[PDB]
Amino acid sequence: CSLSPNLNIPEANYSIDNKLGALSWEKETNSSITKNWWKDFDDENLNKVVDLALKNNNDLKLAFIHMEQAAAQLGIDFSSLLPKFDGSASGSRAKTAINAPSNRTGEVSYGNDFKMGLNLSYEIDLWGKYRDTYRASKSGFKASEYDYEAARLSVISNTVQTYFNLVNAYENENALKEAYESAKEIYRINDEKFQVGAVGEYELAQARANLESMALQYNEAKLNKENYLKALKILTSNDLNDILYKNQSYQVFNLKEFDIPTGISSTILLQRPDIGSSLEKLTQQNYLVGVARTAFLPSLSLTGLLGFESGDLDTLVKGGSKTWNIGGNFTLPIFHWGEIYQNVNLAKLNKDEAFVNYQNTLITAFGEIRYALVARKTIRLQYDNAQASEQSYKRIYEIAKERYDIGEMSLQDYLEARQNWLNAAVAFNNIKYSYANSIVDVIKAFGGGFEQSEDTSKNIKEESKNLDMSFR
Amino acid sequence: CSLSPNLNIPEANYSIDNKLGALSWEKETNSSITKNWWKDFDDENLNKVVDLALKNNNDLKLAFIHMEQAAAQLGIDFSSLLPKFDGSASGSRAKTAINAPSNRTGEVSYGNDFKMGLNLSYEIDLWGKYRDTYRASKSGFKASEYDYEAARLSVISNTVQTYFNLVNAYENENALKEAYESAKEIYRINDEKFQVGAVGEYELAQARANLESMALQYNEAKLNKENYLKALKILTSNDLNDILYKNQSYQVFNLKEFDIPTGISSTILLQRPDIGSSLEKLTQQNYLVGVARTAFLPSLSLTGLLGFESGDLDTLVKGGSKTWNIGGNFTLPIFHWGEIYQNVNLAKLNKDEAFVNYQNTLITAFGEIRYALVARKTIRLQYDNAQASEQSYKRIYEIAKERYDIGEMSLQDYLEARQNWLNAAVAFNNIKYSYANSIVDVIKAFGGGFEQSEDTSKNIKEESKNLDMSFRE
Amino acid sequence: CSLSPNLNIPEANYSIDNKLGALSWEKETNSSITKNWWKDFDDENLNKVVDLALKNNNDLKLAFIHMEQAAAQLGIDFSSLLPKFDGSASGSRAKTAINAPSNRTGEVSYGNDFKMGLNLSYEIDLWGKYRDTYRASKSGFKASEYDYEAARLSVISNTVQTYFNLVNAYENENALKEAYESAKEIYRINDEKFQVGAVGEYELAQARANLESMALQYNEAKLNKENYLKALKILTSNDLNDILYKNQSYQVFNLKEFDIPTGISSTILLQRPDIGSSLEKLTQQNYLVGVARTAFLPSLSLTGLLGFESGDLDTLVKGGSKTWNIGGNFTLPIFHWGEIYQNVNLAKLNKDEAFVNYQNTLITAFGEIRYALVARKTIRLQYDNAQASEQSYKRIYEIAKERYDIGEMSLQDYLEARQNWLNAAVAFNNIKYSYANSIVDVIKAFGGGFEQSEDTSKNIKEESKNLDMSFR
Ligand SMILES: CCCCCCCCOCCOCCOCCOCCO
Ligand SMILES: CCCCCCCCOCCOCCOCCOCCO
Ligand SMILES: CCCCCCCCOCCOCCOCCOCCO
Ligand SMILES: CCCCCCCCOCCOCCOCCOCCO
Ligand SMILES: CCCCCCCCOCCOCCOCCOCCO
Ligand SMILES: CCCCCCCCOCCOCCOCCOCCO
Ligand SMILES: CCCCCCCCOCCOCCOCCOCCO
Ligand SMILES: CCCCCCCCOCCOCCOCCOCCO
Ligand SMILES: CCCCCCCCOCCOCCOCCOCCO
Ligand SMILES: CCCCCCCCOCCOCCOCCOCCO
Ligand SMILES: CCCCCCCCOCCOCCOCCOCCO
Ligand SMILES: CCCCCCCCOCCOCCOCCOCCO
Ligand SMILES: CCCCCCCCOCCOCCOCCOCCO
Ligand SMILES: CCCCCCCCOCCOCCOCCOCCO
Ligand SMILES: CCCCCCCCOCCOCCOCCOCCO
Ligand SMILES: CCCCCCCCOCCOCCOCCOCCO
Ligand SMILES: CCCCCCCCOCCOCCOCCOCCO
Ligand SMILES: CCCCCCCCOCCOCCOCCOCCO
Repeated sequence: CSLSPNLNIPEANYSIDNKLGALSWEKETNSSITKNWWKDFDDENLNKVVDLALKNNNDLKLAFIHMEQAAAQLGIDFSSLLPKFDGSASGSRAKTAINAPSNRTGEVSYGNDFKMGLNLSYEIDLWGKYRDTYRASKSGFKASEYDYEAARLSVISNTVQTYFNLVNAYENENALKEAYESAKEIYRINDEKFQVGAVGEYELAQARANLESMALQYNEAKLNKENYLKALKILTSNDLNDILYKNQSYQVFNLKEFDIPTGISSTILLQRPDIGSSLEKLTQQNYLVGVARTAFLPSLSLTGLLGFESGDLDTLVKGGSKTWNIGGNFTLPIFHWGEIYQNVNLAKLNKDEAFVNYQNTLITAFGEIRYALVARKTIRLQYDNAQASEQSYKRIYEIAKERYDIGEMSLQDYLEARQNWLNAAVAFNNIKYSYANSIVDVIKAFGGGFEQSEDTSKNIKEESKNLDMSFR
Repeated sequence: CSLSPNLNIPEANYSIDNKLGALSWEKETNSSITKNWWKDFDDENLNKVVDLALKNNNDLKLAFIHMEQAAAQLGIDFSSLLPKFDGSASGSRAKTAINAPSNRTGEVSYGNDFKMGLNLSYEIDLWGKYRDTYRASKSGFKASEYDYEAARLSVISNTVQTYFNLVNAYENENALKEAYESAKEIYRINDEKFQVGAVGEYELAQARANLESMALQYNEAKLNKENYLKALKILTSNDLNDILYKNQSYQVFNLKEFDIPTGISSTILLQRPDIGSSLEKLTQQNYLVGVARTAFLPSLSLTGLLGFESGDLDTLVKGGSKTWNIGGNFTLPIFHWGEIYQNVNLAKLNKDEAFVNYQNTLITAFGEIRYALVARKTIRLQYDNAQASEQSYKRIYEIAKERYDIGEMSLQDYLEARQNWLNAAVAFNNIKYSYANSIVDVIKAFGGGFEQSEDTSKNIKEESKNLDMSFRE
Repeated sequence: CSLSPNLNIPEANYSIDNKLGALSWEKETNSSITKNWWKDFDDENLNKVVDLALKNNNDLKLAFIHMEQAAAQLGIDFSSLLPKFDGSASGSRAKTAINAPSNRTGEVSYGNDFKMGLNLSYEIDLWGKYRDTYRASKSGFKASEYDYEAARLSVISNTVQTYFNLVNAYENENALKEAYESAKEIYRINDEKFQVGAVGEYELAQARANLESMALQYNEAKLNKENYLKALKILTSNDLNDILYKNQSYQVFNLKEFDIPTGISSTILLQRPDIGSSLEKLTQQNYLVGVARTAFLPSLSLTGLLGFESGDLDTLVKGGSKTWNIGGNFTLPIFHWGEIYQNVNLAKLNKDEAFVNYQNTLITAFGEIRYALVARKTIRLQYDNAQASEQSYKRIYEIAKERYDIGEMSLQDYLEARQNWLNAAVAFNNIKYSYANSIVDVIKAFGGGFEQSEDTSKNIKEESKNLDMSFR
C-alpha cells in the first residue's frame, strides 16, 4: 500500500468578466488561443525568426535536456521496484591464530576460501516506500514537461517581442535619418546666407546646434537598433558570422484585429504551463511525505545466493562445492529520539513549501492576466492618440515651413515645429510596437494555447521536431 | 570533546556622527525605531495593507517554513547524541557445501538460523563529531530566524513603498485627468471659432495636437497606475477576485517629521537581521570545521543485542535460545594519502567563504546606511524646491490664462505655460512620495526595530500571530 | 583503462574583419590587450581604486576560495587512486544460546573476542572509475581558475566603469551647481527690480520658477553622485569610516586614441576566460560519463589484515594471537532493470547540458563583441556631435545674455537659452564618459588580456599577491 497523505488542492474561486480587456466599441472575446499564434501578425520575417528560435535557442534545449534528465531519474527509481541480481567471485587466504575462538586445534591454522555465485537482493515494498519514490519522480517528470512548455512559450514570446522592438528601432532610426538629412540642408542654407550677410551669427548657431543635436539623436537611434539586433541574434542564431555581421529583414507592423481573450478563462488553471508544473511539483512532495513515513514501519528484506564454495580452487566447481541460501530480515525502529519524527516533519514542511510556491504561482498569474488585459485596451487607445498627435504636429510643421520660407516665421519657431513632429512620429512608433507586444503579453499570460488535458508527451515530440540536438 | 577552532570575529570600528543625515536646521536624532514604524504615517489604509501582507505574503510564508525546516534538521542532529534502539527478526536456510571450510562433517549440510531481539547502536562522541554537528544546526536555525526577520522587514518595506508608489500613480493620473479635460475644452472652443472663421487652421491644429498629447499622457498615467496596483495585489492579497477586479483605497501623504536616525547607530551590528544571520552562518561553518577534523581521531562504536537465536523456529523463544552480546569497536585512519587532510581544508575554506560573506554583508549594510541618510535629507530639500516650483509655475499659468482670454497671448505660449504647470505638479508628486519612501529606506537600513539581544523565538511567535498557515490546518 | 568517450568540440568557424569597429578615418587594429589596460587612461586616481578592488573586493575573494575548494576536492579524488590503511581494535562478550547453531556444547556458552591490527582496503581501478573521477575534478579545478580570471576581469571592469560613472556624476553636479548660482542671482536682480516696480509679477514668477527648478535639478545631481559614490565604496573599500564619510578624488576624462581591437580576434576562443571555463566544464562532464559506465563492469576489491585475535585479553598481543589475511573480491551486476543504464543516460545528459552551456557562452560572447565594437565607434561619432552642440548652445547663450542685458530679449527667452546650454553640457558629459566605458566594454569582451596558452596557475598566483586574505 501507500502512506502518502491525501492531496487537497483548494478550488480556485473567481468570477469571469469579458469586459475587463474590451473597450466599449470592442467585441467581448473568450475564444481560445491558436498554437501558432505568432503567424496572426501576417509577417513572414517574424515567422522565419521564430522558427530559428525553436531550432537554435539554447535555453529551449536546456529545458529539453532537463526533461530527459527527469525521465532518466524516473527509470532509475522504477528499477527499485524489482529484485536485483549480481554475480560475485572471491578468494582469500588467512593465518588463523591459535588464540582465535574459532580455532580448536591448539595450533596455527592456514586456510583458503573460494566463493562464486549469483546473488539476490530485494526490499519488499510493503508500505510503498519505493512505489511513492517512483511516483514522486513521475510527478517530477511531468513537471519538467510543463516546465519545457513554459520555456517554449517564454522563448517564442521573447523572440517576437525582441523582433518588434528591433523594428521599432529601425523605424526610429529611419525617422531620425531624414530629420538629420534636412538638418544638414537647413544649416547649409543658413551657412550660405551667412557668407553674404543674409543671416546673423545667432541664427547660424541655432541652425548648427540643430544639426549637431539631430546627429547626436541619430547615432543614439543607431545604437538602440544595434542593441535589439544583438538581442535577436542571441535568441535565434547558431551561425557565428550571422551573429557578427548580418542584419535582420523586417516588416512594418500595421494595426489589425486580433482574436485574443478579453477576459479571464474559466479553465485558466489548465491553460498555463507554469501552474501545471507547480501542481505536479506539489504532488511530488506529497508522495515524498509518504516515503518519509515508511521509516516508522518495519522493513522486509530478501537475500539469496546460488553458487559454489571450497577451501581449494581445483574443486570450486565440483558437486561437493555447490551451495545456496535464502533469508528474510525484519527490522523495526524502537527509539530514535525524534530522528524519524523530525524527518517526517521535514518532509511535511517540504510539501508546505511546494504548496506556498503553488499559491504564489497562482497569485502572480492572475496579476499578469489583469495587467495584460488592461494594458492591451489602454495602449489601443494610445494608438489613436499618438496617431492623431503625429498628424497634427505634421500639419503644424507644414504650415510652419510655408511661413518660414517667406520670412514670416523665425528659424527658432520653425526648428521647434520640426522637433515636435519628430517627437510625435517617434512616440507613435513606440506606441505602435508597444501595442504589438501588448498582444503577446495577453497571449503569454493565457498560456499561448497550452492545454493541460491534452497528451503532453505527444505534443512535445511533435513541436520539438526541428529542435537542433545534432550536437549530440 | 570538540575540535572546533576559536571563532575570532574582528571588531567593526567606525565613528558615529548624527549630522550625516540631518539638515542644518534639523535636530540630530539617534532615537531607536519602533517595531511598527509604518503607523507613524498616520494612514489607516496603509496599516490595513501591511496587515494583509503580514497575513498573506507567500515569501513571508516561505521564510517561516525555512525556519521550521531548520528546526526539524536541528531535531534530527540532536538525536545523534543518543543511543538508538531497534528491533530485529530474521530467518535463513542454507545448503553448506562439503568443500566449505566451515563444514567438518564431510557431507552436505542443510541448516537453519532464526534470530529475534532488541539492538543497541551508539556512537561514542569522544571528539564532538556529533556535538558540533548539532551546534552547527543550532547556528543554522538561529540564522533561519534572523533570515525570517530580514524577510519580514523586506516584505513590509516593499509593501509600504509599493503603496506610496501607487498613491503617487493615482495623483499623477488624477492631475493628468484634469489636464485632459480642460485640454478638450480648449479644443472645443477653438473648433467652434474655426467654423465661424475666428481662428486659423494653424491654431486649431495646435489645440488638437495638445488634446491628443494630453490624452496620450493620460493613458500612460493609467497604465503606470495599473502596474503598481498589480504589484500591491501580488504582495498582499489571497483573493483572486480582489486581484482581478478590485482597486485600492488610499490617503495622500502629508509632510510631517519622523523620529528616525540621522547618524549610524553604535549597535548597528545588533540591529540588522542580515548581519546576525550572516554571523550565525559563519559560526555554523566554524563548527563544521571541528566535525571534519574528528575524522583524524579514533571513533568508538557501541553495539548491544538482547534476544533469541535457534536452529529451529519452534524453540526460538525457549529458555535455551536466550542470548545477548555487547561490543565496542575502535577505528583509526593511518594513511589515506591526503583524503582526510583535504576534507579539513575544504571545511576550512567553507568557513572562509562564510567569513567573506559576512564582510560583504557588513560593507553593503554601511553603504546602504550612508545613501539612505544622505538621500533622506537631500530629498527633504527637494520637497521645498518642487513645492515652490509648482506654485510659481501655477501663478505663471494663472496670469497666462487671463492674458490669453483677452487675446494678449498666443495659444502656443498659453499651452506651454499650462504644460509647464502640469510638469511641475507631477514632479512635486514624484518628489513627495520619493521622500516617503526615503523614510522607509532609512528605517530599513537600520533594521526596522530589530534587536538581536532580545528573545528572537518569542518575538517571532508573537509577531507571526496572523500569518495565514491555514492551508495545512 | 578508461571508459570516457572521445570529446569532439566542433570548430568555431568565423571570418575576420578589422573594419567592424573602425571608423573610416581610424586605423584598423588587431593588436592584443595589455594585462593592465586601465593604466592607459593616464588616471592615477583610477589606478589606486583598481588596486583597492584587487585587494578588498569580496567577490574576487570568493572566486579565489572557489578555486581553492576545487583544489581541495582534487586532492580528495587523487587519494582514491591509492590503497588505504586503517587501524582497528574491538572487544565483544556474548552469551551464546544453547539452541544457537554454532553452539554444539549443549549448554550456555559465555565467550569473548578481542581484535587489533592494521587493515588494507583498495579498489583496483581497472576501468578508470577513480581515474576519470580524478580527471573530472582536475578539469573542474582548471574551470575554477578560468572562473577566477573571469571574476577578476569583471571586478576590474565594474570598478573602472563605476569610477567613470562617478566622475560623470561629479561633472554634472558641478555644472548644475553653477547653473543654480546664476539662477539665484537672476532671481535676486528681478526681486530687487520688482519692489521698485521695474519688473512685473509674471517675470518675477518666471525667475523664481527657474530658480526652484534649478535647485531641484541640482539636488538630483547630488543624489546621482552619492549613488555612484556608494557603488564605488562597496566595490573597493574595507574601511567602514571610509565607506561612511569619505569621498573620491578623481580626474576628468580627456579624449585620446586607444590601442584596442577594431575587429574580432582569430584566437578569441583562447582569449576569453568564460569560454575556457565552459570548455573545461564540458570535459569534466565527459570524464564523468566514463565513470558512470564503469558500473557495468566488474569491480575488484583488495582487503588485507595484519594483527591479533584472542578470546582472552591477557594474551591479545602474544605470539599465539598473531593473525593475517588477504583477499580479492569481484562483483558484477547482472540484472538491474535499467538502474545502471539510466544512470549512464543521466551522465550523458549532464554532458549535453554542459555542451549547450558552452554553445550559449560562444553565442553570447560573439554578440557582446559585435555590440562593443559598433558602440565604441558610434559613441566616438557622438563625442564630436555632443561637443559641437554644446559649443553652439553656449554661443547662443552668450549672444542671448548680451541682448537680455540691454532689454532686447524677454526673460524667458533668456532663461530658455540658459537651460539649453545646461542640457547640452550635461549631455556632452554623459557622452564623454559613456565613451570611456565603451572602451572598457571592448577590452572586457576581448578577455582583457587573458591568454589560455599561458601558465594559468603561475599568472593567477602573481596577480593575486595583493589580495587581502588576512582574516585567515
Ligand atoms: C602485483 C602482484 C601482487 C603480488 C603477487 C605476489 C606473488 C605471488 O606469490 C605466490 C606464492 O605462492 C605460494 C602460496 O602458498 C604457499 C604455501 O602454502 C601452499 C599450500 O600447499
Ligand atoms: C537441483 C537442485 C538445485 C541446485 C543445483 C544447482 C545446479 C548448479 O547451479 C550452480 C549455478 O551456479 C551459479 C554460479 O554463478 C557464477 C558466478 O559468476 C559471477 C562472476 O563474477
Ligand atoms: C540468486 C539465486 C538465489 C537462489 C536461492 C535459492 C534458495 C532455495 O531454497 C530452498 C529451501 O527451501 C526448502 C527446501 O529445502 C530442501 C530440503 O530437502 C532437500 C532434500 O534432501
Ligand atoms: C564463471 C564460471 C562459472 C562456472 C560454472 C560451472 C557449472 C558446472 O557445474 C557442474 C558441476 O557438477 C559436475 C560434477 O562434479 C562432480 C563432483 O563430485 C565430487 C564432489 O565434489
Ligand atoms: C535464479 C535461480 C534460482 C534457483 C534455485 C534453486 C533451488 C534449489 O533447490 C534445492 C532443493 O533441495 C535441495 C536438494 O536437492 C537435491 C539434492 O542433491 C542435489 C544437489 O544439487
Ligand atoms: C511467494 C512465496 C514464496 C515462494 C514459494 C515458497 C515455496 C514453498 O516451499 C515449501 C517447502 O519446503 C518445506 C521445508 O522443507 C524443509 C526440509 O527439511 C525437513 C526437515 O526439517
Ligand atoms: C538475563 C537477561 C534477561 C533476558 C530477557 C529476555 C527478553 C527478550 O527480549 C527480546 C525481544 O525481542 C524483540 C522482538 O523484535 C521485534 C521485531 O519486529 C517487530 C515486531 O513487532
Ligand atoms: C539493547 C540491549 C542490549 C543488551 C546488552 C547486554 C549486555 C550484558 O552483558 C554484560 C555483562 O558482562 C558480563 C557478565 O557476566 C558475568 C558472568 O556470568 C557467568 C555465570 O556463571
Ligand atoms: C533495554 C534492556 C537491556 C537489558 C540488559 C540486561 C542484560 C542482562 O545481563 C546479565 C548479565 O549476567 C547476569 C545473568 O547471568 C545469566 C543468567 O542466569 C544465571 C544463572 O541462573
Ligand atoms: C516473496 C516472499 C517470500 C518469503 C520468504 C521469506 C524468507 C525466509 O526464509 C527463511 C528460511 O525458511 C526456513 C524454512 O524452514 C523452517 C523450519 O524451522 C524449523 C526447523 O529447523
Ligand atoms: C515480540 C516478541 C517477544 C517475545 C518474548 C518472549 C518471552 C517469553 O519467554 C519465555 C521464557 O521461558 C520459556 C521456558 O523455556 C524453558 C525450556 O527451555 C529449554 C530449551 O529449549
Ligand atoms: C561508554 C563506554 C562503555 C564501555 C564499552 C566497552 C566495550 C564493550 O566490550 C565488551 C567486552 O568486555 C569484556 C570484558 O572482559 C574482558 C576480559 O578479558 C579476558 C580476561 O581473561
Ligand atoms: C556507563 C559505563 C559503562 C557501564 C559499566 C558497567 C560495569 C562493568 O563491569 C565490568 C567488570 O566485570 C568484568 C567481567 O565480569 C564477568 C566475567 O566473567 C568471567 C570471568 O572470567
Ligand atoms: C609475519 C607477521 C609478523 C607479525 C607482525 C605483527 C604486527 C601487528 O600489528 C598490529 C598493530 O595494531 C595496531 C592497532 O591500532 C589500534 C587502533 O586504534 C589506535 C588508537 O590509539
Ligand atoms: C594492512 C596489511 C595487510 C597484510 C596482509 C598480509 C598477507 C599475507 O600474505 C601471505 C600469504 O601468502 C602465502 C604465505 O603462506 C606460506 C605458508 O607457510 C607456512 C609455514 O609453515
Ligand atoms: C604491512 C605489511 C605487512 C607484511 C606482512 C607479511 C606477511 C607474512 O608472510 C606470510 C608467510 O607465511 C609463512 C608463515 O610464517 C611462519 C610463522 O612464523 C614463523 C614460525 O616458524
Ligand atoms: C597502539 C598499540 C599497538 C600495539 C602493538 C603491539 C605489538 C607487539 O607485538 C608483540 C609480539 O611479540 C610476542 C612475544 O611473545 C610471544 C609469546 O608466544 C607464546 C604463545 O602465545
Ligand atoms: C595488486 C594485486 C594483488 C593480488 C591479490 C589477489 C587476492 C589474494 O588472494 C589470495 C588467494 O590465496 C590463494 C592462493 O594460495 C593457494 C595455495 O595452494 C597451493 C596448493 O594447493
